[PDB]
Amino acid sequence: SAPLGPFNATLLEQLKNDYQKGEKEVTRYIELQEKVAEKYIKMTPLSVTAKKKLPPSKDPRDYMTLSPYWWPDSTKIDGLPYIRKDGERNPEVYEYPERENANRFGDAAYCLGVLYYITGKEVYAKACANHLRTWFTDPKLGMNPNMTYAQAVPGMKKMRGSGFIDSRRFSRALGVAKLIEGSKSWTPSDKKKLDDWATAFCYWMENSTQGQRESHAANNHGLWYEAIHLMVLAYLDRTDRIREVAEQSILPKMGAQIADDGSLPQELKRTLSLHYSTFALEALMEANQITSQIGINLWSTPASNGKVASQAVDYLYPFYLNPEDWKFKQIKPFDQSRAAILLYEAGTALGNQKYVDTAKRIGLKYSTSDVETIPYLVLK
Amino acid sequence: SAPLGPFNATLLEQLKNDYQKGEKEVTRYIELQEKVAEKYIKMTPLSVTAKKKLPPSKDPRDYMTLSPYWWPDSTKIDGLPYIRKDGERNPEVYEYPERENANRFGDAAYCLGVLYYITGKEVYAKACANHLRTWFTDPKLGMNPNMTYAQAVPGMKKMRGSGFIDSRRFSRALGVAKLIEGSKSWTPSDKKKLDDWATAFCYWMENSTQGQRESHAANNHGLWYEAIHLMVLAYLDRTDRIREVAEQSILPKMGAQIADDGSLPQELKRTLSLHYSTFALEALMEANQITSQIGINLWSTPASNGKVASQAVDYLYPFYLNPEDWKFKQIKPFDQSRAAILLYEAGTALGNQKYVDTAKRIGLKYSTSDVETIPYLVLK
Ligand SMILES: O=C(O)C1=C[C@H](O)[C@H](O)[C@H](O[C@H]2[C@H](O)[C@H](O)[C@H](O[C@H]3[C@H](O)[C@H](O)[C@H](O)O[C@@H]3C(=O)O)O[C@@H]2C(=O)O)O1
Ligand SMILES: O=C(O)C1=C[C@H](O)[C@H](O)[C@H](O[C@H]2[C@H](O)[C@H](O)[C@H](O[C@H]3[C@H](O)[C@H](O)[C@H](O)O[C@@H]3C(=O)O)O[C@@H]2C(=O)O)O1
Repeated sequence: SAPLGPFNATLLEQLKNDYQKGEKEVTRYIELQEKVAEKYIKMTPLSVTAKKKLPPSKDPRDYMTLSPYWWPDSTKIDGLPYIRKDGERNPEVYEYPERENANRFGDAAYCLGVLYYITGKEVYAKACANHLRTWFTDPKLGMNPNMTYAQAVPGMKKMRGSGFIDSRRFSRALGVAKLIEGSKSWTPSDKKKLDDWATAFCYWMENSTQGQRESHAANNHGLWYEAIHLMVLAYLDRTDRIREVAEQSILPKMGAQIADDGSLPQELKRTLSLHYSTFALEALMEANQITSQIGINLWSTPASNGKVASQAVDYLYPFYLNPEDWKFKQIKPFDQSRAAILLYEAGTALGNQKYVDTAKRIGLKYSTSDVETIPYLVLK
Repeated sequence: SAPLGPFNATLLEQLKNDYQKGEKEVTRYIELQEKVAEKYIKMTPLSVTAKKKLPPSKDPRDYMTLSPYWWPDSTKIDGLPYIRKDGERNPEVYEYPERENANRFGDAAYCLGVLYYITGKEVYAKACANHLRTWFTDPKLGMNPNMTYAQAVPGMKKMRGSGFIDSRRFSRALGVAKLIEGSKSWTPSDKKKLDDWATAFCYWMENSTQGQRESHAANNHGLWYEAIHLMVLAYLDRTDRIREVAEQSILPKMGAQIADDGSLPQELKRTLSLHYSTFALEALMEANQITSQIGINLWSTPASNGKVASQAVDYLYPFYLNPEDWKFKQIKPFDQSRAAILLYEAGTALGNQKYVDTAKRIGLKYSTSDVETIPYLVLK
């Protein structure tokens, strides 16, 4: 049985079982994934300290990014304070190296850790561990366990927790570290350091004002906060807290954010409303991968008002079939393929075979290098 | 009379004459522009050599960018060859510093040169000259006079001239250097070096295979090629060639690109078809700013085939009133404010009061720091 973590454990256990039996289709698929993963064996580990412009703490180990929809105001001599254009990414975001480097690290650690679980090859644990040590626990290169300066905004006077949603890029890699435990390359000292980092990160996100505020956000930020929260708690093996989070935070959030007709009105007021409805359900999808490993199905368990997450999928399904029929603001085209994994996840959790069939009809490319698609041979 | 250059010379002369007469409205506007321009006096001059990853020539003085719509192919192990997603800008473009640095230099040099022309204050010529020297003529920091590696694409086997369109961000700055001739800071030796650079760049764009190809492009690339061409030719005082380019290349190109209803079919097949319809006419607008300084009006002069550029403005005008009425693919919102200067330019050249009225109704923000709007107090 697969360790508790941020992945479809059923699909991952099935892939490993078939790989070890020498099942030909799976063996070839994993051999393709190994050719994809070679670049991560070669990759120099990234660090949040690889920036020149320091955060207000003067600590290069503090994560800092620009909130993506905030732009300099041309009518101000210094451009300050920045103003918001919902749905229009300011290219200035690429001036903060950790926005993309956290994504590159997360991909590399996720791919390598999953390949170690499937194949048992030490080379993948050794390379996974190298990325994990440098990003997380190194006393010089490792990130401080906080998101204080995530999605900062020039000129903004108030503190926000909005940037915490950036954590999902590296909290998935934190969770996969559970998969390399027991390797030779991941020592007891490595585990204790990362256990301590994860405990300090969990403390920060539960007790800092920014973490508290993000825990109560009325939209997909609150849903993603608990997805991240569950990844951290599952890394730390706190299964009682996972039950408590789902019952006391995730379910009440669903019950409030799903309307009677199954729409998500907080996402409907965005300029990318079909993307943000989908993104809210992707948060529930990642939360569910974890809750369902301990017996809780987030797709069909009702809130106290009887609302269920499947209602939100039902509402969106015809627009996954035909995005052009979407009737709310969507100022960039919607990528239909983001529905494939989502409809598969929800479909199998609900026994809804129309959803699974559509997940496969949409599908994913067999040879794609997108690391989140590794477990989904079933869609390829 | 203002020196020949890439600006509305009528508006620039009017601003200078009013400023010298102490007219209050103009004097206040220019004092705002002087506050805006302060950042450029302090800003450290940029150079194309400020890059890490070198181009295939191994020369940091070669300009190099990535063609913006080309992306790694995730179904290939190394992502190669890149594939095209029209209208979707790959954020990898920001890994090539001269993409945005050419923009920043172009803004800095344009603003300072225009302010030296209006105010006569030497401090603007001194700073303008500092930017010009470093970007263009410096024997270590100045760019080589070519665009061989502009908008290169990883894995593409053929040479393209498509990246030449990048030149417009610095060819306007080249044009404005004429405005600081006669200042104390811009010496005869300075002018001589920039004359030689511009002569070599003109040779490259006219005789290189890439320049030849871009000069033959049947869409807005061909229009921008000649607008840049006219800027280089005007800087070099080749008024006889300006006339020849207008009559033998620009007007025939414009006439071949306009369909019977005034639409631009080459731009209509783009995913950003309202933007590229406008971008094609913006090339003609900047070309006309120069030709009309020697008596050639590109908006009203018919081509050989009876087509005239006013017909294309006429087709687009209702969609400038209501961009939501646009019936062709436009996968990002169209910025209506780009119609302001365009309709003013075309309206004034055509004596079309309806166009000028809408230009002022749409308007530009009085306090904006966008350097391209400096001559347009009339719209603010
Ligand atoms: O929705 C997301 O997951 C998301 C991801 C991006 O990285 C940003 O974090 C972005 O955050 C949004 C946030 O979700 C809200 O829509 C918020 O809206 C508020 C505005 O910022 C203004 O303050 C407005 O007056 O009120 C809004 C509100 O509270 O509804 O904006 C942020 C943002 O763009 O920073 O979305
Ligand atoms: O239109 C522009 O000014 C423009 C600016 C961008 O920076 C790019 O240079 C982009 O160039 C376009 C170009 O205008 C054409 O649309 C071209 O189309 C060709 C495609 O690249 C393929 O080769 C296709 O098979 O044929 C197309 C054709 O010839 O119409 O694409 C480039 C580009 O995106 O590289 O536009």
